Amino acid sequence: PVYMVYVSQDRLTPSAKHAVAKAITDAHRGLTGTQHFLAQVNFQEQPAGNVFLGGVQQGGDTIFVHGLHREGRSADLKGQLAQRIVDDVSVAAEIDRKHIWVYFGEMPAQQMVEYGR
Amino acid sequence: PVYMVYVSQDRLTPSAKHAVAKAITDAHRGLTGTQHFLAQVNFQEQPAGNVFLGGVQQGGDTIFVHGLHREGRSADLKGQLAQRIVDDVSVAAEIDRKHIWVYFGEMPAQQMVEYGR
Amino acid sequence: PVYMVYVSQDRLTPSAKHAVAKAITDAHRGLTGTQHFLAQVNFQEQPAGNVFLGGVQQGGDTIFVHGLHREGRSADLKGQLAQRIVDDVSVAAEIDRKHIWVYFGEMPAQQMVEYGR
Repeated sequence: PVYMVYVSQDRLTPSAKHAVAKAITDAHRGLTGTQHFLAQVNFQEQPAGNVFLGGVQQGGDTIFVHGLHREGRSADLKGQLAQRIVDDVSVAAEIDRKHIWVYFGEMPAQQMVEYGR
Repeated sequence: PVYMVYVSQDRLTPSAKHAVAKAITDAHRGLTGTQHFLAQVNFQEQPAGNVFLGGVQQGGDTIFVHGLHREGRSADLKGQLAQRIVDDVSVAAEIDRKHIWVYFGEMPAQQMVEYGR
Repeated sequence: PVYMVYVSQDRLTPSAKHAVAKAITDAHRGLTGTQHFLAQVNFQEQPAGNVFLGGVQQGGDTIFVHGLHREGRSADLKGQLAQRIVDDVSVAAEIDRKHIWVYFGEMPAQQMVEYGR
Protein backbone atom coordinates (compact mmCIF):
# COMPACT_ATOMS: atom_id res chain seq x y z
CA PRO A 1 0.00 0.00 0.00
CA VAL A 2 0.91 3.71 -0.07
CA TYR A 3 0.10 5.83 2.96
CA MET A 4 0.10 9.54 2.15
CA VAL A 5 0.51 11.37 5.48
CA TYR A 6 -0.39 15.06 5.43
CA VAL A 7 1.18 17.05 8.24
CA SER A 8 2.28 20.62 8.96
CA GLN A 9 5.94 21.47 8.48
CA ASP A 10 7.96 21.08 11.74
CA ARG A 11 5.16 19.21 13.53
CA LEU A 12 7.12 15.96 13.19
CA THR A 13 10.84 15.79 13.87
CA PRO A 14 12.79 13.25 11.80
CA SER A 15 12.53 10.98 14.85
CA ALA A 16 8.77 11.41 14.99
CA LYS A 17 8.41 10.76 11.24
CA HIS A 18 10.32 7.47 11.63
CA ALA A 19 8.10 6.57 14.62
CA VAL A 20 4.91 7.44 12.69
CA ALA A 21 6.14 5.48 9.63
CA LYS A 22 6.85 2.50 11.91
CA ALA A 23 3.45 2.62 13.60
CA ILE A 24 1.60 2.69 10.25
CA THR A 25 3.81 0.06 8.63
CA ASP A 26 3.62 -2.35 11.63
CA ALA A 27 -0.18 -1.99 11.81
CA HIS A 28 -0.49 -2.71 8.12
CA ARG A 29 1.77 -5.78 8.31
CA GLY A 30 0.24 -7.07 11.55
CA LEU A 31 -3.37 -6.76 10.41
CA THR A 32 -3.27 -7.66 6.68
CA GLY A 33 -0.20 -9.94 6.50
CA THR A 34 1.21 -7.80 3.64
CA GLN A 35 5.05 -7.81 3.91
CA HIS A 36 6.67 -4.73 5.55
CA PHE A 37 8.62 -3.71 2.46
CA LEU A 38 5.41 -3.37 0.38
CA ALA A 39 4.20 -0.54 2.67
CA GLN A 40 5.25 2.98 1.63
CA VAL A 41 4.69 5.91 3.99
CA ASN A 42 5.02 9.22 2.11
CA PHE A 43 5.01 12.38 4.33
CA GLN A 44 3.49 15.43 2.71
CA GLU A 45 4.29 18.56 4.72
CA GLN A 46 2.69 21.97 4.25
CA PRO A 47 3.13 25.29 6.11
CA ALA A 48 1.03 25.77 9.22
CA GLY A 49 -2.36 27.27 8.33
CA ASN A 50 -3.09 25.24 5.18
CA VAL A 51 -5.71 23.15 7.04
CA PHE A 52 -9.31 24.28 7.55
CA LEU A 53 -11.94 22.34 9.55
CA GLY A 54 -15.50 23.67 9.14
CA GLY A 55 -13.91 26.68 7.42
CA VAL A 56 -11.77 27.44 10.52
CA GLN A 57 -7.97 27.75 10.10
CA GLN A 58 -6.02 25.21 12.21
CA GLY A 59 -2.59 25.07 13.85
CA GLY A 60 -0.02 22.38 13.06
CA ASP A 61 -1.56 19.41 14.89
CA THR A 62 -3.79 17.82 12.18
CA ILE A 63 -2.59 14.50 10.72
CA PHE A 64 -4.51 13.16 7.71
CA VAL A 65 -3.58 9.63 6.68
CA HIS A 66 -4.75 8.63 3.21
CA GLY A 67 -4.00 4.92 2.78
CA LEU A 68 -4.17 3.59 -0.76
CA HIS A 69 -4.96 -0.15 -0.56
CA ARG A 70 -5.73 -3.18 -2.75
CA GLU A 71 -9.46 -4.00 -2.91
CA GLY A 72 -10.77 -7.15 -1.27
CA ARG A 73 -10.48 -6.79 2.53
CA SER A 74 -13.51 -6.97 4.80
CA ALA A 75 -15.11 -3.82 6.28
CA ASP A 76 -14.38 -5.28 9.74
CA LEU A 77 -10.66 -5.61 9.07
CA LYS A 78 -10.44 -2.13 7.44
CA GLY A 79 -12.13 -0.57 10.49
CA GLN A 80 -9.74 -2.40 12.87
CA LEU A 81 -6.77 -1.22 10.78
CA ALA A 82 -8.02 2.40 10.67
CA GLN A 83 -8.57 2.31 14.44
CA ARG A 84 -5.08 0.82 15.02
CA ILE A 85 -3.51 3.62 12.91
CA VAL A 86 -5.28 6.26 15.00
CA ASP A 87 -4.14 4.67 18.31
CA ASP A 88 -0.59 3.92 17.24
CA VAL A 89 0.07 7.22 15.37
CA SER A 90 -1.28 9.11 18.36
CA VAL A 91 1.30 7.41 20.64
CA ALA A 92 4.05 7.72 17.99
CA ALA A 93 3.42 11.45 17.36
CA GLU A 94 2.50 12.32 20.98
CA ILE A 95 -0.69 13.79 19.53
CA ASP A 96 -4.29 13.62 20.66
CA ARG A 97 -6.42 11.10 18.74
CA LYS A 98 -8.93 13.87 17.87
CA HIS A 99 -6.30 15.38 15.51
CA ILE A 100 -6.03 12.21 13.41
CA TRP A 101 -8.12 11.56 10.30
CA VAL A 102 -7.74 8.29 8.38
CA TYR A 103 -9.37 7.42 5.03
CA PHE A 104 -8.69 4.28 2.97
CA GLY A 105 -9.13 4.24 -0.82
CA GLU A 106 -9.10 0.89 -2.66
CA MET A 107 -8.01 -0.23 -6.15
CA PRO A 108 -7.89 -3.49 -8.14
CA ALA A 109 -4.53 -5.16 -7.61
CA GLN A 110 -3.85 -5.20 -11.32
CA GLN A 111 -3.57 -1.38 -11.42
CA MET A 112 -1.16 -1.24 -8.50
CA VAL A 113 2.55 -1.34 -9.24
CA GLU A 114 5.15 -1.35 -6.43
CA TYR A 115 8.90 -1.34 -7.12
CA GLY A 116 8.28 -1.11 -10.87
CA ARG A 117 6.90 -4.70 -10.75
CA PRO B 1 -15.07 14.72 3.66
CA VAL B 2 -11.49 15.82 2.93
CA TYR B 3 -10.89 18.26 0.10
CA MET B 4 -7.27 18.27 -1.05
CA VAL B 5 -6.74 21.56 -2.91
CA TYR B 6 -3.63 21.71 -5.10
CA VAL B 7 -2.47 25.23 -5.87
CA SER B 8 0.75 27.06 -6.74
CA GLN B 9 2.62 28.80 -3.93
CA ASP B 10 1.59 32.49 -3.56
CA ARG B 11 -1.44 32.12 -5.84
CA LEU B 12 -3.73 32.30 -2.81
CA THR B 13 -3.20 34.83 -0.04
CA PRO B 14 -4.23 33.71 3.46
CA SER B 15 -7.43 35.67 2.83
CA ALA B 16 -8.05 33.84 -0.42
CA LYS B 17 -7.36 30.44 1.18
CA HIS B 18 -9.97 31.19 3.88
CA ALA B 19 -12.43 32.30 1.16
CA VAL B 20 -11.75 29.16 -0.92
CA ALA B 21 -12.08 26.94 2.20
CA LYS B 22 -15.41 28.66 2.98
CA ALA B 23 -16.78 28.25 -0.54
CA ILE B 24 -15.97 24.51 -0.60
CA THR B 25 -17.18 23.88 2.94
CA ASP B 26 -20.48 25.81 2.46
CA ALA B 27 -21.18 23.99 -0.82
CA HIS B 28 -20.57 20.65 0.82
CA ARG B 29 -22.82 21.46 3.80
CA GLY B 30 -25.53 23.08 1.68
CA LEU B 31 -25.76 20.25 -0.86
CA THR B 32 -25.19 17.07 1.22
CA GLY B 33 -26.39 18.16 4.68
CA THR B 34 -23.08 16.94 6.20
CA GLN B 35 -22.20 19.23 9.18
CA HIS B 36 -19.63 22.01 8.52
CA PHE B 37 -17.10 20.70 11.02
CA LEU B 38 -16.85 17.33 9.21
CA ALA B 39 -15.45 19.07 6.10
CA GLN B 40 -11.65 19.41 5.97
CA VAL B 41 -10.02 21.59 3.31
CA ASN B 42 -6.29 20.82 3.05
CA PHE B 43 -4.26 23.22 0.80
CA GLN B 44 -1.33 21.63 -0.95
CA GLU B 45 0.95 24.28 -2.44
CA GLN B 46 3.77 23.65 -4.90
CA PRO B 47 6.19 26.03 -6.70
CA ALA B 48 4.96 27.54 -9.94
CA GLY B 49 5.76 25.26 -12.88
CA ASN B 50 4.90 21.91 -11.28
CA VAL B 51 1.69 21.65 -13.35
CA PHE B 52 1.60 20.35 -16.93
CA LEU B 53 -1.53 20.23 -19.12
CA GLY B 54 -1.10 18.22 -22.35
CA GLY B 55 2.63 18.21 -21.54
CA VAL B 56 2.73 22.05 -21.47
CA GLN B 57 4.13 23.80 -18.36
CA GLN B 58 1.57 26.12 -16.69
CA GLY B 59 1.73 29.29 -14.58
CA GLY B 60 0.25 29.53 -11.09
CA ASP B 61 -3.47 29.67 -11.92
CA THR B 62 -4.47 25.95 -11.89
CA ILE B 63 -6.62 24.78 -8.95
CA PHE B 64 -7.21 21.04 -8.64
CA VAL B 65 -9.76 20.05 -6.02
CA HIS B 66 -9.70 16.38 -5.05
CA GLY B 67 -12.68 15.75 -2.76
CA LEU B 68 -12.63 12.50 -0.81
CA HIS B 69 -16.26 11.56 -0.03
CA ARG B 70 -18.37 8.79 1.53
CA GLU B 71 -20.00 6.51 -1.07
CA GLY B 72 -23.75 6.59 -1.56
CA ARG B 73 -24.73 9.94 -3.13
CA SER B 74 -26.48 10.15 -6.49
CA ALA B 75 -24.60 11.08 -9.69
CA ASP B 76 -26.98 14.06 -10.02
CA LEU B 77 -26.09 15.44 -6.60
CA LYS B 78 -22.33 14.85 -7.12
CA GLY B 79 -22.47 16.74 -10.43
CA GLN B 80 -24.36 19.66 -8.81
CA LEU B 81 -21.79 19.74 -5.99
CA ALA B 82 -18.81 19.63 -8.41
CA GLN B 83 -20.41 22.43 -10.46
CA ARG B 84 -21.07 24.51 -7.30
CA ILE B 85 -17.40 24.12 -6.25
CA VAL B 86 -16.24 25.37 -9.65
CA ASP B 87 -18.58 28.42 -9.53
CA ASP B 88 -17.95 29.31 -5.90
CA VAL B 89 -14.15 28.72 -5.90
CA SER B 90 -13.89 30.81 -9.04
CA VAL B 91 -15.59 33.76 -7.28
CA ALA B 92 -13.65 33.11 -4.04
CA ALA B 93 -10.23 32.93 -5.77
CA GLU B 94 -11.00 35.58 -8.44
CA ILE B 95 -9.96 32.94 -10.97
CA ASP B 96 -11.44 31.90 -14.29
CA ARG B 97 -13.55 28.73 -14.15
CA LYS B 98 -11.38 27.16 -16.91
CA HIS B 99 -8.51 26.90 -14.37
CA ILE B 100 -10.52 24.74 -11.96
CA TRP B 101 -10.50 20.94 -12.03
CA VAL B 102 -12.64 18.96 -9.57
CA TYR B 103 -12.62 15.17 -9.07
CA PHE B 104 -14.51 13.27 -6.36
CA GLY B 105 -13.28 9.91 -5.05
CA GLU B 106 -15.61 7.80 -2.87
CA MET B 107 -15.07 5.30 -0.01
CA PRO B 108 -17.24 3.14 2.26
CA ALA B 109 -18.08 5.08 5.41
CA GLN B 110 -16.59 2.38 7.59
CA GLN B 111 -13.07 3.14 6.31
CA MET B 112 -13.38 6.87 6.93
CA VAL B 113 -12.26 8.23 10.28
CA GLU B 114 -12.64 11.94 11.15
CA TYR B 115 -11.43 13.39 14.46
CA GLY B 116 -10.02 10.00 15.51
CA ARG B 117 -13.63 8.71 15.78
CA PRO C 1 -7.02 12.31 -16.00
CA VAL C 2 -4.86 13.83 -13.25
CA TYR C 3 -1.49 12.27 -12.52
CA MET C 4 -0.15 13.27 -9.11
CA VAL C 5 3.61 12.62 -9.20
CA TYR C 6 5.33 12.51 -5.82
CA VAL C 7 9.06 13.14 -5.97
CA SER C 8 11.84 14.49 -3.74
CA GLN C 9 12.84 18.11 -4.16
CA ASP C 10 15.76 18.54 -6.63
CA ARG C 11 15.48 14.96 -7.93
CA LEU C 12 13.97 16.27 -11.17
CA THR C 13 15.37 19.30 -12.97
CA PRO C 14 12.83 21.42 -14.86
CA SER C 15 14.00 19.54 -17.96
CA ALA C 16 13.38 16.19 -16.31
CA LYS C 17 9.93 17.27 -15.08
CA HIS C 18 8.96 18.22 -18.65
CA ALA C 19 10.32 14.86 -19.90
CA VAL C 20 8.43 12.94 -17.18
CA ALA C 21 5.23 14.93 -17.90
CA LYS C 22 5.64 14.10 -21.62
CA ALA C 23 6.20 10.39 -21.02
CA ILE C 24 3.08 10.10 -18.83
CA THR C 25 0.92 12.25 -21.09
CA ASP C 26 1.99 10.43 -24.31
CA ALA C 27 1.37 7.02 -22.71
CA HIS C 28 -2.07 8.09 -21.59
CA ARG C 29 -2.99 9.49 -25.02
CA GLY C 30 -1.46 6.58 -26.94
CA LEU C 31 -3.13 3.86 -24.88
CA THR C 32 -6.59 5.29 -24.03
CA GLY C 33 -7.18 7.70 -26.94
CA THR C 34 -7.98 10.51 -24.45
CA GLN C 35 -6.79 13.84 -25.97
CA HIS C 36 -3.40 15.19 -24.74
CA PHE C 37 -4.85 18.37 -23.26
CA LEU C 38 -7.15 16.40 -20.90
CA ALA C 39 -4.10 14.90 -19.13
CA GLN C 40 -2.78 16.90 -16.16
CA VAL C 41 0.55 15.98 -14.57
CA ASN C 42 0.90 17.63 -11.14
CA PHE C 43 4.38 17.30 -9.50
CA GLN C 44 4.33 17.15 -5.73
CA GLU C 45 7.83 17.63 -4.32
CA GLN C 46 8.88 17.00 -0.73
CA PRO C 47 12.27 17.24 1.04
CA ALA C 48 14.50 14.19 0.85
CA GLY C 49 13.72 11.79 3.70
CA ASN C 50 9.91 12.03 3.66
CA VAL C 51 9.62 8.55 2.08
CA PHE C 52 9.73 5.32 4.10
CA LEU C 53 9.63 1.81 2.58
CA GLY C 54 9.11 -0.98 5.15
CA GLY C 55 9.75 1.69 7.80
CA VAL C 56 13.19 2.50 6.30
CA GLN C 57 13.99 6.13 5.36
CA GLN C 58 14.81 6.56 1.64
CA GLY C 59 16.93 8.95 -0.43
CA GLY C 60 15.50 11.08 -3.24
CA ASP C 61 14.98 8.42 -5.93
CA THR C 62 11.38 7.23 -5.25
CA ILE C 63 8.73 8.29 -7.78
CA PHE C 64 5.10 7.55 -6.88
CA VAL C 65 2.62 8.16 -9.67
CA HIS C 66 -1.00 8.33 -8.56
CA GLY C 67 -3.16 8.49 -11.70
CA LEU C 68 -6.76 9.53 -11.20
CA HIS C 69 -8.81 8.06 -14.08
CA ARG C 70 -12.40 7.71 -15.34
CA GLU C 71 -13.91 4.28 -14.59
CA GLY C 72 -14.61 1.87 -17.43
CA ARG C 73 -11.29 0.66 -18.89
CA SER C 74 -10.33 -3.00 -18.92
CA ALA C 75 -7.85 -4.46 -16.39
CA ASP C 76 -5.66 -5.47 -19.37
CA LEU C 77 -5.44 -1.93 -20.70
CA LYS C 78 -4.83 -0.45 -17.20
CA GLY C 79 -1.96 -2.90 -16.64
CA GLN C 80 -0.42 -2.05 -20.04
CA LEU C 81 -0.72 1.67 -19.24
CA ALA C 82 0.82 1.25 -15.75
CA GLN C 83 3.66 -0.79 -17.26
CA ARG C 84 4.22 1.84 -20.02
CA ILE C 85 4.41 4.60 -17.36
CA VAL C 86 7.07 2.65 -15.45
CA ASP C 87 9.16 2.05 -18.62
CA ASP C 88 8.80 5.54 -20.06
CA VAL C 89 9.24 7.48 -16.76
CA SER C 90 12.31 5.41 -16.02
CA VAL C 91 13.89 6.48 -19.35
CA ALA C 92 12.63 10.07 -18.94
CA ALA C 93 13.96 10.45 -15.36
CA GLU C 94 17.11 8.32 -15.89
CA ILE C 95 15.92 6.31 -12.89
CA ASP C 96 15.82 2.59 -12.21
CA ARG C 97 12.39 1.00 -12.68
CA LYS C 98 12.54 -0.40 -9.11
CA HIS C 99 12.11 3.20 -7.79
CA ILE C 100 8.79 3.71 -9.59
CA TRP C 101 5.41 2.97 -8.01
CA VAL C 102 2.20 3.49 -10.01
CA TYR C 103 -1.37 3.22 -8.67
CA PHE C 104 -4.54 4.10 -10.61
CA GLY C 105 -7.72 5.22 -8.83
CA GLU C 106 -10.99 5.39 -10.80
CA MET C 107 -14.13 7.57 -10.60
CA PRO C 108 -17.45 7.89 -12.46
CA ALA C 109 -17.07 10.39 -15.30
CA GLN C 110 -19.90 12.49 -13.95
CA GLN C 111 -17.86 13.47 -10.87
CA MET C 112 -14.82 14.48 -12.90
CA VAL C 113 -14.53 18.09 -14.00
CA GLU C 114 -11.61 19.28 -16.19
CA TYR C 115 -11.21 22.92 -17.24
CA GLY C 116 -14.27 23.93 -15.19
CA ARG C 117 -16.44 21.98 -17.69
